[PDB]
Amino acid sequence: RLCLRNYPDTTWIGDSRSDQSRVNPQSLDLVTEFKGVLQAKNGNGLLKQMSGRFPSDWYTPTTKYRILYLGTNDCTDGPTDMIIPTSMTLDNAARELYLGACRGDVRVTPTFVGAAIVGLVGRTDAVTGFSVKVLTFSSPTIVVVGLNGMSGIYKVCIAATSGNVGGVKLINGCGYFNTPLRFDNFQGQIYVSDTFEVRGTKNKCVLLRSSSDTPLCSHIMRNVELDEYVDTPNTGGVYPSDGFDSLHGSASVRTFLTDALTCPDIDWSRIDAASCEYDSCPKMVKDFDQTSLGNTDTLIMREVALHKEMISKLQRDITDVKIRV
Amino acid sequence: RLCLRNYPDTTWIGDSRSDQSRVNPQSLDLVTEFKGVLQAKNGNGLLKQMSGRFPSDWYTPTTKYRILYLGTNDCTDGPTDMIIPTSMTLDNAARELYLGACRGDVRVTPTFVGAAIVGLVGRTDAVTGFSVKVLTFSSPTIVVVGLNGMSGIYKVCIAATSGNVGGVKLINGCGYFNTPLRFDNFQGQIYVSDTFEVRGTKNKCVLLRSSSDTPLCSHIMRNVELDEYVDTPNTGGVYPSDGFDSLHGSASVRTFLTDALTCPDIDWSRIDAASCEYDSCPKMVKDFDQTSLGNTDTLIMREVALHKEMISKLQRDITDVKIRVDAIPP
Amino acid sequence: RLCLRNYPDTTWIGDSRSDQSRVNPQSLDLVTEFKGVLQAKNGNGLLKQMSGRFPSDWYTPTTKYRILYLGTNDCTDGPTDMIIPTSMTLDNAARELYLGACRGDVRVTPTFVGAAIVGLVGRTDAVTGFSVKVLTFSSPTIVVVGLNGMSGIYKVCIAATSGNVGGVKLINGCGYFNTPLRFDNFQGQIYVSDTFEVRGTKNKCVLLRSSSDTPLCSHIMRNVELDEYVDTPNTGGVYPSDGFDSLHGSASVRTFLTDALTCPDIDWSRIDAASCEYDSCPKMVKDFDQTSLGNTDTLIMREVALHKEMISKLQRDITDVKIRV
Ligand SMILES: CC(=O)N[C@H]1[C@H]([C@H](O)[C@@H](O)CO)O[C@@](O)(C(=O)O)C[C@@H]1OC(C)=O
Ligand SMILES: CC(=O)N[C@H]1[C@H]([C@H](O)[C@@H](O)CO)O[C@@](O)(C(=O)O)C[C@@H]1OC(C)=O
Ligand SMILES: CC(=O)N[C@H]1[C@H]([C@H](O)[C@@H](O)CO)O[C@@](O)(C(=O)O)C[C@@H]1OC(C)=O
Ligand SMILES: [Mg+2]
Ligand SMILES: [Mg+2]
Ligand SMILES: [Mg+2]
Repeated sequence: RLCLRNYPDTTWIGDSRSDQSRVNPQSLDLVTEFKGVLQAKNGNGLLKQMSGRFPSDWYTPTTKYRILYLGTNDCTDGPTDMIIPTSMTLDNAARELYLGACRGDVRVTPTFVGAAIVGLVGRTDAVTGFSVKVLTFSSPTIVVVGLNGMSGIYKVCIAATSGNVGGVKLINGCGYFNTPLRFDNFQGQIYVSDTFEVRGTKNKCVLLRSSSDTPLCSHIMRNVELDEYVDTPNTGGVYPSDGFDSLHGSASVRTFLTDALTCPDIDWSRIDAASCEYDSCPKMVKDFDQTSLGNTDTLIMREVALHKEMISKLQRDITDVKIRV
Repeated sequence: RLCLRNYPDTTWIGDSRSDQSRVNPQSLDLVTEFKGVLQAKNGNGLLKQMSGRFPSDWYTPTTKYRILYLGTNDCTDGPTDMIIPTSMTLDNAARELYLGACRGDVRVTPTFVGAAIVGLVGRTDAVTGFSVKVLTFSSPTIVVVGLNGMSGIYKVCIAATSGNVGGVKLINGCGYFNTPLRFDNFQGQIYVSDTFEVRGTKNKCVLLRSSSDTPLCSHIMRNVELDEYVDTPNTGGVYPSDGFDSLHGSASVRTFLTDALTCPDIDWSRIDAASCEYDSCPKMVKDFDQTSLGNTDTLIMREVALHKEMISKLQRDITDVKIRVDAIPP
Repeated sequence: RLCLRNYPDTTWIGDSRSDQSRVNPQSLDLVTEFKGVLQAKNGNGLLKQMSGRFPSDWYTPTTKYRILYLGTNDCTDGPTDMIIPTSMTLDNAARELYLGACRGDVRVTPTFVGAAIVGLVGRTDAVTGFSVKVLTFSSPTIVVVGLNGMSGIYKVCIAATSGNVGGVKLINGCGYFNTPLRFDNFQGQIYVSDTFEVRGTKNKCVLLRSSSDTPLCSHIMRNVELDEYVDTPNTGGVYPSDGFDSLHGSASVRTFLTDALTCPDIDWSRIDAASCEYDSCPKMVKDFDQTSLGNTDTLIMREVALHKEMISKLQRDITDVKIRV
């Protein structure tokens, strides 16, 4: 019997299936109250948070413990999200991001961007199809992103008419980076996301499987390799067909999550973990009920009083007979 | 009897009356130790935090629970804080802010701002009367603030010599916004505050009335409409006259807050709430003291021991009689 | 016997000796699991974090309680870090930083920087010797840093060919500031760190002595003046020689920290403090075992049963004798 830590020192990191504040309840999988901090956004993921579609909805857990139930939306990242030469693979970017949300002491901070000329700051939907901040460079220049010693991941998207990275001609599209970069001969527009900083990694989580309506992309499928992974109800790896639609509201997922979050009388303060098996979880101590012991004392005192009375009467009775003797 | 959650998973969100580390005690209303995180700044409020007067003192709760005791300072926002055309009203901006502090998963982050030409970054007191970061545009241009899809509120203040929003001529002053905006033909200076982001809203709070020495402005008065609102001592709606001055140190408010924060032996870990009525609060389990039960056993044992020998003596006394009677000739 | 708060509402603020996720265990002094949030980074300090060496590793506690075990690395700040005219002294900068980490409601945020002309944003190792974000001004101008009313500390480093502060000629190097500044006639490059904001100061900490392999610099030695200071094992004030090297892994420091973090059955939820002496710490409540009290009742009930039998016989015997008389 799985018991998930349902407690104020825990952050639930989710997508629409957990976005209790903003999603029609029919599409929710998390339908029980979560006593911790809920960070869940319809459409979002640990990669998608860097796209610019949800500019105010970055995940920023600050608690010791986390429970993750997301990933399906990150499967909409594809070849064009790792097409800039020298970008990380999606497999590697996703592994670092899921490690950070699960275990990391994390921050979301502005990413350094600069250049040999002043770039024009604006916003446009021309680079990604939706509105994001960009720098526009009207002549070819050196463009720099990130700083030596950084520890985190940021996303870049370009619409360049010229440029190269270390002599390799750039390709328009996006990439993930966890090191500083330098573009030479760059002209055009550049989008740079904030940095998901991942520093120490001694926080703790459960990673609940997030299933899609088709088999998972490789970079999310690989979350199965993390010690914290826990399976959730699925049909051959695909989201069950017992929900509001093919992707939300699964009756069986709802039951799995509600049961695990409502284990009775667990003293979460006594275990350093984001979950435990019910028989092993520490239990709340209750007030001792002394009613039985008191009833026993009272009954004993009653009978001893009776004996006291009988003894004195037999003493008088013996005296009565000896007087007669 | 009201019990307020006094626990490390709670943030107290306040102004001078709770700013224990920086305000003379004669002016405090929170005069008892708060076991949670204290974020309280003299002169500040959820609107005023966006003004630029207190550039390092934004409210940034990150805990599940909150207790709010502020609002009086937000009544210094007025018509000139909602005068930029298309600005939110103060009623709606404050509603969104107080909801976010109370229930929100919130952040404070830099607000996007850009333009069709490069703006000059500086600081000045010419826009608001005190020093804030501004962009100066010396020729008319397109100015853009915020991004589609954003979820939060930011403040804008302008000192423009030309410009319009959607063809409506700009008016100098400030406004609050929770959507991106675009100014055309803009020349002059623009201040843009950071964004108070409000995302999910499943955190929990109590909202304690913050009274002024005059009747509350409408945008703070409407906080009474929120489920979390709790009245605090006041005289016809105004701060009581039993304090250090007309706005601070009320004896009766102090007693109200101290009493509510010192309920004995509440096990806050067992209730998912920022307050409870005392009789309904879960109580700490304490070690059982068995001394009285042990005393009762010992008292009983002493008397039973006496009985053993009393009985022994009656047995010998009877047997004497039996033996003596047996000798009666038939 | 010292007991340190080992609980999810506590942040451990450390350097390599506590950097469990990134440092070989042989160099750790914190070798036991910490149930709170661990923010510890090799080479770091509350001053060194602002140097530009740690762009993603600023300390950002958000918990009520903290335990600090750092300072040794801050002793490499020296005269060149307080050489810009009107800079704070290192003594005063460190005092404010350690008080803020210990007691503060703190944030790390971008520091305002502006000028009378547009500065060129780039990165360079020319100002500090390693790559950081800078503005370049190729003609003389007014440069402004920070804002009136700010509450925190930031670091500035310059490589200027001209400039003054209030008519005092600038000197190249660094300085710490907790107020806005204005440079006139400035030409060259300027690095400005993020601001370590310190607002209210009602959070609570223990400040564990951090020893170096030589006597502490003045600005860290003075942490002994804080109420929260607690000595850790040392030899004449110097790091003990019983470790992996002269700066890490002390057997006696390890035992000191492990012992203090493993006090049994402390109910930290009942004490508003980052530490307590063992005998005074509140202890976890355990279920009461009533077995001995029940055994006592049974022993009594047995004897009372016997007395009932003996009284009955006494009654029979007195009746018999009376029958005869
Ligand atoms: C680089 C650029 O000129 N972006 C413009 C942008 C773009 O032309 C469209 O493609 C939408 O992307 O549209 C706007 O109407 C907009 O509201 O976002 C104005 C933007 O102007 C500035 C200064 O950012
Ligand atoms: C836009 C502008 O030039 N602002 C200046 C500001 C201004 O004179 C107003 O406050 C008028 O009162 O004052 C300063 O002395 C100041 O210390 O903030 C320097 C500022 O210079 C720069 C480059 O930002
Ligand atoms: C101001 C400047 O020109 N900085 C350059 C920087 C610098 O030359 C020193 O680090 C070498 O001493 O080096 C680079 O190769 C680098 O990869 O960081 C590119 C930087 O370019 C820009 C526009 O920031
Ligand atoms: Mg495994
Ligand atoms: Mg109501
Ligand atoms: Mg008994």
